Amino acid sequence: HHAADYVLYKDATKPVEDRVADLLGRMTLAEKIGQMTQIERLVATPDVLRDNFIGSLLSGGGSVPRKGATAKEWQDMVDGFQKACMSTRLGIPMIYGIDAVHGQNNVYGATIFPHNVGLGATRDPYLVKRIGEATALEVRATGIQYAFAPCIAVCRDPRWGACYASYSEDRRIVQSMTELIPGLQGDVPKDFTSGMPFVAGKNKVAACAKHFVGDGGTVDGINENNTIINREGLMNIHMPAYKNAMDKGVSTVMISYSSWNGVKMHANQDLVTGYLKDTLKFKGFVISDWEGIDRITTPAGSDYSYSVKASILAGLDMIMVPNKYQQFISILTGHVNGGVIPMSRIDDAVTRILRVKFTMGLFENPYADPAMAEQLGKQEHRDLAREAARKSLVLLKNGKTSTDAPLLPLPKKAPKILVAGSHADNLGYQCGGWTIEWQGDTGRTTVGTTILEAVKAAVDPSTVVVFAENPDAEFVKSGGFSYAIVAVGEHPYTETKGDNLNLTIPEPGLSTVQAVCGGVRCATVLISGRPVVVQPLLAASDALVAAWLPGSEGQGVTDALFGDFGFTGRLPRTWFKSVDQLPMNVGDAHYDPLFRLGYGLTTNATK
Ligand SMILES: *[C@@H]1O[C@H](CO)[C@@H](O)[C@H](O)[C@H]1NC(C)=O
Ligand SMILES: *[C@@H]1O[C@H](CO)[C@@H](O)[C@H](O)[C@H]1NC(C)=O
Ligand SMILES: *[C@@H]1O[C@H](CO)[C@@H](O)[C@H](O)[C@H]1NC(C)=O
Repeated sequence: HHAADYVLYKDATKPVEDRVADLLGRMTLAEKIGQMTQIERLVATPDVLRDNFIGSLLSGGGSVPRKGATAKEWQDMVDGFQKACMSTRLGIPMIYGIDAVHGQNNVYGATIFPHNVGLGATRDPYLVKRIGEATALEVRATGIQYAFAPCIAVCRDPRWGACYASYSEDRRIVQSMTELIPGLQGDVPKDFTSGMPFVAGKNKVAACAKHFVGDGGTVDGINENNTIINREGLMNIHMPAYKNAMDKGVSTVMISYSSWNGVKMHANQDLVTGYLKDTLKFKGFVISDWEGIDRITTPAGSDYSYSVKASILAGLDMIMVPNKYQQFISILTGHVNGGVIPMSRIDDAVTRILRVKFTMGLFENPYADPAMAEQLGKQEHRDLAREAARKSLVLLKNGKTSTDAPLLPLPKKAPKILVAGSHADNLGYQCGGWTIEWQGDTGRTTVGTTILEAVKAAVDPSTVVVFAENPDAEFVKSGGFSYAIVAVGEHPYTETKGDNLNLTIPEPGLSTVQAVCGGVRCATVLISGRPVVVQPLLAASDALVAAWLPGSEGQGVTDALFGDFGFTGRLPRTWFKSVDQLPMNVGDAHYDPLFRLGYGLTTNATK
């Protein structure tokens, strides 16, 4: 169609399948294998990207151009890399991915949304769609096209270090929350074939349903471990939300480190090719997790030639290497040259990778849009995160006896009040893992509002607000306080670091609560990624709120504490009496919860 130097795959008006086919048929083996390779920005240079025809880059947690980098520094870094890829013979743009799992959370100044567990407590799929929408804008503000989200694991044992990344122990809740997909990507057209990949354009990002499959069902919630359950249980609990993801056009799927009945997901041909591709008809690309193929073996990385063969024959399209690309590429090249991996397998992986790229508009907008930079931490997004924070809170107790005046909502006008606790004035702690660093961090790590700051923002100008991190019982008794707000709970963690068999919060926590509540009426705010041993904290407290990991917008906490809105959150998980009961899920054997799934007390808005 026209000028003599015309190349079909470069023609923006052509159908995606035709462009895919036209480009694929021009490619060398090297160009093909390069598309299947995703590398860390830490090992990328212009020469490496060109010489190896690299298909994709990522930032792992905390992999940033520098601390405190602006939206525009992110764009320039991404464009720098894109420039190199666009200079190859074929000029295939790379796609850059990142873990934007509660906002664009590696980035300084990015809005930080509550983690998924508290989103589950909202029972509000449309709220979650708006979060996907705002997250898309803030990822594009940094010039990135692909978010590794949503995690649609169904956590069945809160001892799991990634339990907070699961919306619920109940698959129906997880299914409903797959509305993050068309928020991140855009709504699919009414026509739309299930399993097709979709992204609306340059103001959206490709999403990723992860981690396929049963990552939530591991023995004793050990991370990356074995999920032991018959096919029926797998299909009834852990598989369903994958189909909702197919119907909403999720562009990519990430495979689990975990195994199903002793079989590593990263080597599972039956599930990856047989079920996901051949039965659900998924047509986007399938991506490994980080060194996912290495971990097929024991020890990890002890037979990488086998890691490559088994993962690629299982049906994975793109490998998150992410460091040793030369080895990955060499080994995959040798296996193809030797006839051990047929060309049809390579061609299918590349068809799928290219189909996502063409579909999302990546050949038409390979470069960042500088006018999107101001989306980062936009106040409208913060307002949305604040709403989400507030709706996620679950009120577990509001008064020690049925006859006490209920403590909450607290009055904004009082002569003198106490705010106390390790978590009352610690932004890092209220955000939890995957914020700025991989493991999260402590203190003022980004822009936001701590519980202390939110309290001072909320109260009457005549209310004197006293902060004390760990006050003793005397200080409280002598302080002339009207009430206290005390915030305690878990430290930040992610995945294996967070596997925890005792689920009891660190001290000083309980002791501060006892000291405070022994002197004056107290509202205890529990910051956690999951249910934790809570009876002693309940016994001390007049009122107690499960706030999960509410993110950067602490005024969501105080919006409810002070009665601007009623509490509406409901437990998206079972609250256990003791860890010895675990695992224990709604519908189970002898199901004996402290608070059942769906439990939450309510209040009404003041005035
Ligand atoms: C699960 O964890 C145990 C205990 O650390 C380990 O020996 C075993 O290899 C793991 N099983 C997996 C990953 O399938
Ligand atoms: C609970 O387990 C965590 C990590 O698994 C550990 O840091 C903490 O000290 C433990 N508490 C106990 C054994 O009381
Ligand atoms: C909260 O609203 C409901 C319905 O209007 C009512 O049952 C309850 O008594 C209300 N108010 C308070 C202060 O508890």
